[PDB]
Amino acid sequence: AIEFNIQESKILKGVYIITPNKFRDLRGEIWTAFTSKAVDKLLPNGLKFIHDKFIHSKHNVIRGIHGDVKTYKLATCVYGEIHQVVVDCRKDSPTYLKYEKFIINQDNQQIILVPAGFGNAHYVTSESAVYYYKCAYKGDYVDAPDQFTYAWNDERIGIDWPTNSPILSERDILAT
Amino acid sequence: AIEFNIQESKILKGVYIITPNKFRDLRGEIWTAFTSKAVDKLLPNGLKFIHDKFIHSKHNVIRGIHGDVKTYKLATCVYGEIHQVVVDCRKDSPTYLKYEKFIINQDNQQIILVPAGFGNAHYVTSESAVYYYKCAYKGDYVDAPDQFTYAWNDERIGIDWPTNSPILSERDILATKNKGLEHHH
Ligand SMILES: Nc1nc2c(ncn2[C@@H]2O[C@H](COP(=O)(O)OP(=O)(O)O)[C@@H](O)[C@H]2O)c(=O)[nH]1
Ligand SMILES: Nc1nc2c(ncn2[C@@H]2O[C@H](COP(=O)(O)OP(=O)(O)O)[C@@H](O)[C@H]2O)c(=O)[nH]1
Ligand SMILES: [K+]
Ligand SMILES: [K+]
Ligand code: NA
Ligand code: NA
Repeated sequence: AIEFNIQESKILKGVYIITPNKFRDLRGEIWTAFTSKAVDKLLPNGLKFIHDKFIHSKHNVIRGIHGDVKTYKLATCVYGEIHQVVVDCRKDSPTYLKYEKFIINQDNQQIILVPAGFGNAHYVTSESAVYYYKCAYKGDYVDAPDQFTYAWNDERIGIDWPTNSPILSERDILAT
Repeated sequence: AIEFNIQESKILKGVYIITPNKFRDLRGEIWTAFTSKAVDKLLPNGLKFIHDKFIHSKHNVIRGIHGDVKTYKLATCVYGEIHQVVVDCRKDSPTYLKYEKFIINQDNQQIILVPAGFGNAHYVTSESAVYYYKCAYKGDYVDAPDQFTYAWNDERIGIDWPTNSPILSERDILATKNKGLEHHH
């Protein structure tokens, strides 16, 4: 009765769209975001998710676009609603700076596998949102200084965002 | 840097209280709940966390007291506020039916390692709460039918809950009428 629907992106090869089922009742809802048996097989040989992170952001925050050459991510929204965006940031890739966007909320609980070399970003449409992502990497976590950054509104990517004036960090402004 | 403070409980042998650091700014906060390196080492050799669950509950929900002899859990609240309760349900333990309570919210981001053979429960004080817990087990996941349930209001445990009138499932109500039969499989 714990189930996953696992579909590969039609737009970006190697991006996976994972949808869990849920048990809903008078108290709320219960669901499984991840099992090693269901999801780690999607990663390359020798790699498993080993790191769980939470981001709680206020309305009209954008975070991104962030990535590095080794870190795989599995991302969703576990409270509120986001626009989740994946960008192919591999400079050798024929689909370099193509993107895909997912509107994620409790009724659309897509979970996105973001490969290494892809950029990751989200926008908060709700009053606030809690972003959940898992990381898979060998050796050390790649912190912000060693990551690449693209501007949320880079004209090459041309993302359709629901904001014309987001709340950003200095990193994400420097990128613009 | 990503940091953890890890303390064993002073009350219940085997329970760990894990506290992350957070980066806070104008946008909100970022934090790490788990790394294999930091936390999987607290489990038995050969066992790792391999399952992630979310429970979103409305105000005044209780869930519990649920447990099984194989499954280790790592639990916190990632939105809202709960009263998280661990019960030692190991019948051999000197602290059998003793409990520890943690009020968990964004300013008190404790993450509780609940060992196999313990009972797990929580109550939602906020308008709603999102409960996050990881599971570590060999073999198949232990679903509701193969778990034990202790009554939320069992007077041998004597949990100080903030209400006498929580919202409960049929499973958690039925436990209040089967005290003494928690182990029946
Ligand atoms: N789809 C799905 N169903 C689940 C999951 N976890 C539990 N259930 C089902 O949800 C119901 C309640 O399970 P239980 O563990 O009693 O929930 P609790 O009372 O919140 O601990 C049972 O029917 C379970 O089979 C899950 O992760 N996914
Ligand atoms: N304590 C802690 N700091 C973090 C974590 N992740 C990122 N940071 C720090 O938070 C700040 C912003 O990081 P960045 O990756 O730009 O955050 P983003 O803008 O949300 O992607 C940087 O100083 C990071 O070192 C974490 O999990 N825990
Ligand atoms: K793998
Ligand atoms: K271990
Ligand atoms: Na694989
Ligand atoms: Na160990």
